[PDB]
Amino acid sequence: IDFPFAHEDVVQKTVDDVRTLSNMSAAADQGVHDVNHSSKTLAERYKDDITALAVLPPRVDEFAKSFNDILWAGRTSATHGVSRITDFVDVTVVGIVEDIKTPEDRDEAVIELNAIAGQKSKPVDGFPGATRRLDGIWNTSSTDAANIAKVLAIEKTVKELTTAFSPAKAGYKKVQEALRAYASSITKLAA
Amino acid sequence: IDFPFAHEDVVQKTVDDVRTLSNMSAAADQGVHDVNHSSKTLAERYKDDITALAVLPPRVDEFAKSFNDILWAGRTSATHGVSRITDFVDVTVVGIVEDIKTPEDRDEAVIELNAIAGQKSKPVDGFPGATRRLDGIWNTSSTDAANIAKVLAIEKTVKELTTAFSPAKAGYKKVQEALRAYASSITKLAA
Ligand code: NA
Ligand code: NA
Repeated sequence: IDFPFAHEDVVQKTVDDVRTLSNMSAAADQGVHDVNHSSKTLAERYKDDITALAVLPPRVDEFAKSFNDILWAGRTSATHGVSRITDFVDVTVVGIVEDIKTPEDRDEAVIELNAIAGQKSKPVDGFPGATRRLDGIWNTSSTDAANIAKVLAIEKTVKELTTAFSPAKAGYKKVQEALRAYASSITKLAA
Repeated sequence: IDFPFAHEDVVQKTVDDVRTLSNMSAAADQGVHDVNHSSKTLAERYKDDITALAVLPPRVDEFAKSFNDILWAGRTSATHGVSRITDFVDVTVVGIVEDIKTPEDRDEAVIELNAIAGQKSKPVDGFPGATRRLDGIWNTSSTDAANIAKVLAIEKTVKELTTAFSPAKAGYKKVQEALRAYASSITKLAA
């Protein structure tokens, strides 16, 4: 029963991944706006004499807005990533799997981990960088849920489960905060 | 009988006009290519991760090529401007009006000045800066031709004409060389 985020080396690699995804989005968005700004200033610089230069900024602006939508599609996937980790770690694992009592309780536990492992993610169209690193994190949860759920079918196994998953929690919260900061940053980009 | 290019102040204002037209074309073309270059490098910088960024350079490139055509339409008008001055000053004035002999000769002179005054210019679509400064020079010839042609209908008037137009010749050649250099520069821009 390995938990990829129970190891500090994996957690850092994953936090970097998200940082890299956040920073890239910032850099690229600026790059697009600098191009867009530069385009506008140029047409303004020769607006009296060169009338055709006005045709360009609108073309660069229509793209800039398409680009912003993709960046916000990325944000949306990141927030669902934050939600997902809360539902796995806090609602399911700590809420149910650590507080297991009755058949009717674990009836929730093993199912609720199954519903989690069965969930998939909308990819970010035109942003395969975001799709790849986000799916990688989404799927760590799916795999950890599955593993945990297979290791039922009691009270002995649960104390081992709790103890074994414990090192993963700080890992998960580390990754959740990275995603949460990436999602926050996107909202602030247009400023 | 004033000749606008017989005065050193007007000739300079006109040479500047053309210089301003040459330099602007250079500056703006570079401005468009810098934007275009910057657009391409940006998509290259994030080609693995951000697939949608590739949509932009093609849009900026289609414009860049439209822009080059306008700059070359400007060149074409400038070269016709050079040709025009040669036909007025060197072929007509010095070729015919200074060498006037017979009725059949001046039959050419007054007509040939009339055909000149009757010629008009194709404007440079999307480049009203170029249209304005080029038409201004085109029309100085048209007006000077007309004036000269009205001041027939002999051998007395011709020596006054010759002498009076003389200060204009250096003016014209000054303007022709400016236009000739502007036309030359355009051919070299894409490099
Ligand atoms: Na894990
Ligand atoms: Na003149």
